[PDB]
Amino acid sequence: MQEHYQPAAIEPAAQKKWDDARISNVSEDASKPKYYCLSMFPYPSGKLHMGHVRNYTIGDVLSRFKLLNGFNVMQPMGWDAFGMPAENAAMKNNVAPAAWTYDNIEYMKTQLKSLGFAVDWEREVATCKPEYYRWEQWLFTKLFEKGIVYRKNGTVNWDPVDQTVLANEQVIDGRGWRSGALIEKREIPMYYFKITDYAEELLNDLDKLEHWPEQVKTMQRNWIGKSRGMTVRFAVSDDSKQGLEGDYAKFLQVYTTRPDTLMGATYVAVAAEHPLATAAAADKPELQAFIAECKAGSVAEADMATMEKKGVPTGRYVVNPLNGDKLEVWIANYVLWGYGDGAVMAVPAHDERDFEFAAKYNLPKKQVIAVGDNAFDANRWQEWYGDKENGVLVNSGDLDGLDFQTAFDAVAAKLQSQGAGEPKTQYRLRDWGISRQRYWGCPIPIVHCEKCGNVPVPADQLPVVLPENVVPDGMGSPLAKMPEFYETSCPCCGGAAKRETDTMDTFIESSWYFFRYMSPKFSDGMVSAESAKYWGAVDQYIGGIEHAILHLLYARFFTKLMRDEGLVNVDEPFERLLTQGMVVCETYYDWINPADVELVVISGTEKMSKSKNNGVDPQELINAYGADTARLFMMFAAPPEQSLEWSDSGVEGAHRFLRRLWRTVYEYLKQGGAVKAFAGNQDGLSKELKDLRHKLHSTTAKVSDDYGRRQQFNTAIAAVMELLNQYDKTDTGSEQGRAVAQEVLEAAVRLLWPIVPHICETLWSELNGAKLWEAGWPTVDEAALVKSEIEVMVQVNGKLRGKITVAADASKADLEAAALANEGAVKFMEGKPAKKIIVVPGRLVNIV
Ligand SMILES: Nc1ncnc2c1ncn2[C@@H]1O[C@H](COP(=O)(O)OP(=O)(O)OP(=O)(O)O)[C@@H](O)[C@H]1O
Ligand SMILES: Nc1ncnc2c1ncn2[C@@H]1O[C@H](COP(=O)(O)OP(=O)(O)OP(=O)(O)O)[C@@H](O)[C@H]1O
Ligand SMILES: [Mg+2]
Ligand SMILES: [Zn+2]
Repeated sequence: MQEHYQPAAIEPAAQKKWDDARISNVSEDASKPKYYCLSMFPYPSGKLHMGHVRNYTIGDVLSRFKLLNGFNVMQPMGWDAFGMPAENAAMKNNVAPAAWTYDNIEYMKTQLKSLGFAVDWEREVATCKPEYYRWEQWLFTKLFEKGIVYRKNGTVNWDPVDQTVLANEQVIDGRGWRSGALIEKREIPMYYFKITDYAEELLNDLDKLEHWPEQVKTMQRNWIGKSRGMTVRFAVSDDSKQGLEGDYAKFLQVYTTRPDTLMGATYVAVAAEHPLATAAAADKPELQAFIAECKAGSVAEADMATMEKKGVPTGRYVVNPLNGDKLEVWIANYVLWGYGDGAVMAVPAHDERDFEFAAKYNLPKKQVIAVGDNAFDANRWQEWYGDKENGVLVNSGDLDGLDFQTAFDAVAAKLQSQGAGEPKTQYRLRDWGISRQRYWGCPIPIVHCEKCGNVPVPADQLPVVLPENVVPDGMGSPLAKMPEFYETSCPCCGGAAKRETDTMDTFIESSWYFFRYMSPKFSDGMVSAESAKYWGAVDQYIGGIEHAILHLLYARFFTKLMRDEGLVNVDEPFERLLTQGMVVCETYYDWINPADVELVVISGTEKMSKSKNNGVDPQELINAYGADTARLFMMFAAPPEQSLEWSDSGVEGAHRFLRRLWRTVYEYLKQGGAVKAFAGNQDGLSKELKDLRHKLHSTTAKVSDDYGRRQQFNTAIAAVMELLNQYDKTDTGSEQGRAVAQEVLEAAVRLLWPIVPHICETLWSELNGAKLWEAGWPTVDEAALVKSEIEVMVQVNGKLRGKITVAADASKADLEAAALANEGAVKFMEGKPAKKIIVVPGRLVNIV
């Protein structure tokens, strides 16, 4: 063993040893319990940064822990390769997105290999290969014929100068980002997943996820946005039907989640696109001006809550079906056409939005709910006005005295009897729009034939291959300008036809990649039945909380779709979620990387990302310090969920601890070479050695619980540091001394192998000839945790009457119980009671 830690030498050697042993290349091996640990796969940026290092070290720590415990661990890696960044790089450098992607992939892969992750590279996938995306094309065609995927007109942001559809992210203040021209809203045919059909399942199955963070479930529930409410019809008055056609002539239908307050309705509001708004504005130019100002606004909720709520009265009137009141209709900019009925009732006494609306326009407020003796101020909004759990109805006829749920059900039966309403469930969830007017994505397997309609490509003809010899320009999809791509024959009649030129939402690739990892060379289906049966679901998923919504929702949706097609047999893809805090670092700029700088403006610490260029290249850190220093620093600097600050001092600390670990083992074996680790009965060991073994086996139980239950790796490292501290203060020079030292060192390097496997692998080989992964995770010797018994003097009225042997963990009540039963106290207390029993732990007990 060389004297000095040399990571540049030992880290490649260790990586080659694990590779030749194929410990990370796994099969569906029934002889071993499976563990599937997945980290969210990366987009091929070109270069990884410390955030990716942190995410993937965390996944590798968990994988290696389960490995050492005997599990058949699958930890796969791959590339989320489709999307816009490659298209922007293509426009900049005049290269094909495919070429730019594969070059970024090869570089990032070597970056990952040099960090020493225990990754099954034989299961590697790149989502832009036809071998991958043919299967989401396949599932598209299968769902299309079931109607679960359908084609429908939807609205998009059209830029009339760049001649391209824009996302909302690139429409700033109503104009194009790179053009500034005023955007048109156009309706074009597009494809959708009918995800609303699965809303109840996506909501209820969250209860099955007993090991998910509660907030992630809460975010999923809020996004789906289920509500149980009431459809309520208000009859149109006799005088207010002019211009109304159809059902809109007879009643105004609204949706409310507070039907218990229907007696308190004072006005009603419709969306600017509602038929009643259109009829009233026929001769009112102010209503036309208002309608037009609403239609020229974002229904985006990011602007809806921060929007000033405005309305104008229509002069039209409807009748409340419960109390008979005639209420005026208002047009309001907050009523969204498309959600529910596009019309609402307003109860300003018990809904905050309605309260502010009615205050501005002096519209009436009628109290119908009371919470105790709380006083109702028509001019001041109190938070209990909207209390739904502790309230009771008021001014509501025969509904007086009921609580929310009882009133809800009474209104339900009342309205159904009068035919003016019924219970209804709504969801904020909309269907999932699939179509993108972009080149670098999965082609949509549809053919358009003027005879047969829009026809899916037969499975025998899949994939529809995306041509890779293409350099996008920024002025529209190249696919729609490539007749050699879109000109085809119809698969149903054989006539001349046109391929769909839109591509798929790149969320689709990451919605099932975790199943493809189970059998990524399988060419007869998305995933083989045998491999899906063996691997089941993902045991552990590690990735940022920013994806806790759409990505997770889509992945759970696809899981259920694939289950329904009989491809997998689980309801949920991810059993546990770990979402790691972001790594942050200072900024400089005109955005500059901090590596390029020496101690440009020096702005404020902020998350590492490509947008402000503050991403620190791990390759610089590995060249300077080694992979193990990188991994240790990230695992030690903070709990995984907490944010991590880049610190060169933190790197220096990690490296010097690795030297301390090296120095310890080398010094130990300089002083006499390897011996058999201490094992077995420890009676007869010196107090100092018994205490080091107590520290050792306490450290083992603590590290095991921090890896396996708490997932807090910083404290696990601190515990092993305390073990080494006690080791350093223990004389291990004797023959039993050396045996315990060997046992300590053999445990320490196994305990840290998940964090820093390169140094631990090399150190282990110098301590012990067995294979580290066969010796397995260190076990707890519980005999080593029993401290020694004490002798306690039993006194009666002060005079010593007996002695007792109690444990070193015995409470003051064990001492008191043991003292009263000692045969010396019994025959000197004279059957009298104890007026007081003074207990001094470890010394004596005295009964008074
Ligand atoms: N098209 C619409 N545009 C705007 N508001 C609407 C629309 N349809 C219904 N509403 C109003 O939204 C209210 C609540 O609907 P929503 O789906 O937001 O439930 P919620 O936020 O869970 O309810 P709550 O306010 O009790 O917490 C209904 O009472 C109704 O007054
Ligand atoms: N600064 C950071 N600190 C910690 N983890 C990070 C950081 N930046 C990214 N990650 C994590 O690294 C993983 C890769 O994220 P990234 O945004 O690069 O790609 P992605 O998940 O494929 O999505 P997209 O296609 O939008 O880029 C995620 O789990 C993310 O949470
Ligand atoms: Mg369960
Ligand atoms: Zn045809």
